[PDB]
Amino acid sequence: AQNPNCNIMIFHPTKEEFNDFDKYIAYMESQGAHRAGLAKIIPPKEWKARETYDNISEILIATPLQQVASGRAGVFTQYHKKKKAMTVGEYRHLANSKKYQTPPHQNFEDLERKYWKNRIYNSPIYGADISGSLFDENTKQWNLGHLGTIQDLLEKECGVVIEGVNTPYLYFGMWKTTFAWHTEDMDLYSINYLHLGEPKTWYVVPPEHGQRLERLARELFPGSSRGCGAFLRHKVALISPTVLKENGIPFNRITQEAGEFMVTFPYGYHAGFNHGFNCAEAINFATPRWIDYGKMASQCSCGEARVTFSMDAFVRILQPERYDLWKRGQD
Ligand SMILES: O=C(O)CNC(=O)C(=O)O
Ligand SMILES: [Mg+2]
Ligand code: NI
Ligand SMILES: [Zn+2]
Repeated sequence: AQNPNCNIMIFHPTKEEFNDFDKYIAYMESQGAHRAGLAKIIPPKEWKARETYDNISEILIATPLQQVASGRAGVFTQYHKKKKAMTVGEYRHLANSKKYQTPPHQNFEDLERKYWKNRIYNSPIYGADISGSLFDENTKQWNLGHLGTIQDLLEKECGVVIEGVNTPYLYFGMWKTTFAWHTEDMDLYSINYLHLGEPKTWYVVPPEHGQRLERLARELFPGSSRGCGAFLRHKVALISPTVLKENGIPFNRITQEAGEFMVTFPYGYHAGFNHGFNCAEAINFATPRWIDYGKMASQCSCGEARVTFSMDAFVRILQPERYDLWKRGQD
């Protein structure tokens, strides 16, 4: 068995290997990359996402979210308070202001220590889930707006034609902006490209050990667990690496820098934080190996998780027994 310790693997495809996206994901899995839940892909030196980032300031962040924490430093939840619209240029200036800017630090490990010590005492503002793309239309390799759609994959594997679309999303971050512990909708893959700015640190639990994380989360968040049998779908709970180590939960960590791709694999729980002003683009995708994970994915039916139009068909076709309860949660 390849990668039996479930380490995060880093890949350096050549320009030739960067042509066929599906083929390279299958290659990475042949080497055991999915066992970690997360992989890093460094593009060949010949590749670029677009020519420059000099003209992005007029993009609108219609609903910036202030991420307010409750709990203790290593075990907390966050809620998202809606703020007034602002442009990317306005948001960048805010991220760089004395109130929000990255503190002085020695290296990524010192910054990580400062994040876990001090995150809860601040409320950073995140531009999340903005439909759109920063890939040039002429970029033909690993262009996250030109991937094969999940609806086409389901149709190719299973024969059923379904409604829905699959488009990318932009994220504008600042110091301490935080992504809570989660797997993707329907335990899909994700791919994330860091277009510009400061790094993103990731934490990940191997898919084979995801239920260990869920059992810890039920212990640590006992009211939330009573409320919903899949409350991590709400995307609000944080648990630090120190707490994970104290409870014996297997995990790994890695820092993504600008110009790098990360892939999350089906049922790989992940969480993390941004180091400073940055912009990422991400989208979900599927492969044949996903189908069995989609059929088994948990679902939130309490009303909190509320998701895209296109998840309807995935539930309806892969999980018909759960469909009526889940749809009631959507309504
Ligand atoms: O970058 C972020 O805030 C969160 N991204 C992801 O969870 C992802 O790409 O799957
Ligand atoms: Mg612009
Ligand atoms: Ni994710
Ligand atoms: Zn729920």
